[PDB]
Formats: sequence, structure tokens, C-alpha cells
Amino acid sequence: RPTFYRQELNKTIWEVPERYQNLSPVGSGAYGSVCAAFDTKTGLRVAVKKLSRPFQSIIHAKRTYRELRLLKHMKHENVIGLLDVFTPARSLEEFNDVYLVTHLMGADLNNIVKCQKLTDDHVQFLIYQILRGLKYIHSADIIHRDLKPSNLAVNEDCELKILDFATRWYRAPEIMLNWMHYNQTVDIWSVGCIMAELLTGRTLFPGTDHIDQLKLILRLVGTPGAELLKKISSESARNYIQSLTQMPKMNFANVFIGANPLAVDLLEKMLVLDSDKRITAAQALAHAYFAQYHDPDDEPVADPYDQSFESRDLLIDEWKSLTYDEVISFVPPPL
Ligand SMILES: CN(C)CCNC(=O)c1cc2c(cnn2CC2CCCCC2)cc1Cc1ccc(F)cc1F
Ligand SMILES: Fc1ccc(-c2n[nH]cc2-c2ccncc2)cc1
Repeated sequence: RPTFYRQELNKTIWEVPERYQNLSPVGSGAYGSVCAAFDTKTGLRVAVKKLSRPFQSIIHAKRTYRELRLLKHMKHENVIGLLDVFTPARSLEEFNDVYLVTHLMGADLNNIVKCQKLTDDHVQFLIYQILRGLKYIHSADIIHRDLKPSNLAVNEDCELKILDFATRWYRAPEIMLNWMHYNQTVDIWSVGCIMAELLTGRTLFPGTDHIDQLKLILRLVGTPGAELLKKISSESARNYIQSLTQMPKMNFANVFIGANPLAVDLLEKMLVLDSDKRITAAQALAHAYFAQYHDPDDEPVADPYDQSFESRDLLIDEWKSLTYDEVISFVPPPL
């Protein structure tokens, strides 16, 4: 066991190993509290997240276990991974706090898309890396569910990482309709919304609520056709759609004028209303828009990921002991 030092940062208190120095608050909210730090063992600038009340309730305890299992499994250049996980407690009885460590990135995509306007080549490379990370995530039967600029970080090399899994302007419309069985291409919808925003500098669907959001989407891609209507079980959904002033699929080349025709074509394949017809991450990496970057032998998939715990009804102490197990079995990655 290493040796710890303590401090108060904002109103959070922090107990971390000596190796992590110069902790500076980066922001805080539901997830927990995040500090930037300098790792003296490796020389890396790292990001340290202290979970908020990880074992306060069954939902918190399960969510804590979920996040740690996920982060420990992701080993991919475009997906955040675990550099380290530690607790100050020396026993399971005292175990009450969890800190997670990952590489610190330079800026989030929210601060690139406002502070400058992005060239087509940057858009190619950035979307390529998202899709490459998404191919790996999806190959593990994992859905991100919350892809958006603020959950994407880039360094000065323009290298990109997807972070923090799970009216929202980037959410697939089958969720605005509350369909219970949405699939992994909800993430592709979000990528479509993001790439559109990098090309125009404007939010694509800046809706004010679930209803306004769906209306902005249908104005671009048009009302659902009969093949898609046949798949909607919800009678209220079905009725609301059949009794809207019907609208045609706009031509995307008109909407996204001046954009590379290949970027427009890919956008048409991502922002399809019917989720069964949406392009997948693996197929999108092979789209000609990414010819400059696509390499089928350097777009790996993930080892299988056991998500059986998701269906379990356990006590707080059981979720907590399972989390402790995962802290101790952690093997840092080869430096
Ligand atoms: C909307 N999100 C923000 C929710 C909260 N996520 C983070 O604050 C976060 C951001 C991260 C990183 C890494 N690089 N950057 C990009 C930032 C860095 C500060 C300013 C420039 C851009 C990590 C984490 C969170 C985090 C995850 C896992 C982990 F093991 C430790 C963690 F710390
Ligand atoms: F208006 C819309 C918008 C999206 C959809 C949709 N796309 N993919 C799947 C669905 C869907 C929606 C509701 N119920 C089942 C399936 C259906 C109607």
C-alpha cells in the first residue's frame, strides 16, 4: 500500500496517494468531483474522479460497480481507460470512497466547436476516431447512450477519446418517443448530430423538450414512412405521428451546403429515422469519407464483457464488496 495525503478542494475533501500532485478542481456534479493532477510515477497529467456517496443506496452502489467494471474493461486508444483505482480505506469495513484515474486530455469538443471553426479534414479525423472507439464499445455489447461534445475530449495532437458512458439535442428519436427496445445505433444518431455540428458550427436539433425535439428531427428527415410505422407498438406514438402535417425528407446537400459531398452522404446514412436502417460503426469506418484514415487491421474489437450483474438484485453491502474486489484485483496497464 502507498502513503496518502489529505486536503480540502472546494468543499470536497480528497485523500490520494503522494504520487498524484498539484490537484486542481476541474468541475463537479452528479458523477462526482474531478481533479486534474500530475502523476509523478509515470510523468502523466491525469484526471482523478472521486465518486459521490458511492455506497449510499443500492442504486448508487450498483452504479459505482457498473462504472468500475466498464472502465476496467475498456482498452482502446479512443476510449477512456483506467490508469488507477484506489481507496484510502485499508479494509472492506472502512471502504467508503472510490477514486478513478485516467489520462488527462487537453480540451472537450464543446470548447473546440465554439472557439474555432473546423476544417473538413479535422472533421474527418475526429469523427473517424469516434466511430473507431464506438466500433470497439459496440463489439462488447455496450451502448454509450450519452454521446455529445462534452463527453468527447481531444488533445493538441487532435487525438480523441470518448468519455463518461451513460430535450437532449443528440439523442436518437426512438428515445424521444420512449421506445423500450432501442439498439446500439442510437449512438450512431448522436454521432450524426455531432458531425453536423462540427460542419456547420450550429446545433442540429436544439429542441426545448421531447416534443419540440422530435418535431425538429422530422422536419429534416421527414415523417416516418409505412415500413417504419409498422414497427411502432405504442398506440399514442402511432397516433401522434399519423396525425401530424406530413413532411418530406429534406435533401441534405441543400441543408449542408458547401460541405464535402462525402460528408453529406455519410450524414444521410447516420440520421435515418428507422434504426434498423441506420449505418453501423463498423460500416461507417469503411465509408469513403474516411479513406484517408480507414485501416481494417487497426480498428480492433473488444474482448467479451460479462454484463450479467445488470440483472441482479443485491444488498448495498454486496454491491460494495464486489466493488472492493475490483479495486484490489486492478492491474495497472503496462507503462
Ligand atoms: C461531462 N463530463 C465532463 C463529466 C465529467 N468528466 C470529467 O470531468 C472528465 C474529463 C476528462 C477526463 C480526462 N480528460 N478529460 C477532459 C477534460 C479535462 C479537464 C479540462 C479539459 C478537458 C476524465 C473525466 C472523468 C473521469 C473518468 C474516468 C476516470 F478514471 C477519471 C476521471 F476524472
Ligand atoms: F417518429 C419516429 C421517430 C423514430 C422512430 C423509430 N426509429 N427507429 C425505431 C423507432 C421506433 C419508435 C417507436 N417504437 C418503435 C420503434 C419511429 C417514429
